[PDB]
Amino acid sequence: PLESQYQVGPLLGSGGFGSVYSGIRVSDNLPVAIKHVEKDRISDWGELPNGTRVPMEVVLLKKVSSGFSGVIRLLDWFERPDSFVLILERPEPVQDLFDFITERGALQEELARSFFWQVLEAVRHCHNCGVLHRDIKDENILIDLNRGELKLIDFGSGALLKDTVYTDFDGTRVYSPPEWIRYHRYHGRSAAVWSLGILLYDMVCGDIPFEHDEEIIGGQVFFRQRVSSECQHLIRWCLALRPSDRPTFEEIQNHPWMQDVLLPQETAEIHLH
Repeated sequence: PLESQYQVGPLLGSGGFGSVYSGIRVSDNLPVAIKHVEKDRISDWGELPNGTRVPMEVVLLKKVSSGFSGVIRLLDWFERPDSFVLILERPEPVQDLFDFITERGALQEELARSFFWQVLEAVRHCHNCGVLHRDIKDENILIDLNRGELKLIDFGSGALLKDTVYTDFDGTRVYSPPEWIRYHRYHGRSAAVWSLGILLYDMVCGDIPFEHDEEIIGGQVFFRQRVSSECQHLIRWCLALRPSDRPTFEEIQNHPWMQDVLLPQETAEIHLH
């Protein structure tokens, strides 16, 4: 049973993803997050090997939750008459990246490099597991403030990774690529790389580069803050208007700006403790 096994705490927030509560596992006081989403509000459904009808986010989470990684792992889930409840890892202490950037402003490039690098490894993990997240953004990244580790959250807009075109998208628009805006068509990896460019800009400028569709499809990148030539170059590359002109994950991680990354722990010691 759900609530004999978990002590529920405060509401952490709610929105399109459902409602998320702090909690602890009673059997060992493991910190968890407990996410409730109503069945009515569930768009995408998939199924587990044993043919149980589950939300797609459960399928995608099971696929990425094997092994250690930069993704918040699904520990358990329950079906209720009108909702599903998901039990997820909870770092403590934790702050999401949107909160973190809002609070502290544009990140020093050393910190942005460590963060961006960890996001790339987490996204590579997802893709290795056949999962495309489709809503990579500051709000979907938790910072473990003591370990200096980033963890991806919210696969509620995700899909199985494929090599053919995607013609659906219910992620965040301002992180969405120009080919989606104007054609309602994108391919998974190149659309991911676009969102990563948006994310890198956000980190080093303290805000996203584009608000309106017109700016997205123009894709002219203006820098409001002092940003290094190498960083500007990588950002402009990720935000190439033609998807085929964007770097692969390998090309990103081999970019001059991405060399000499800090380890998570030393990232925390220097920037977070």
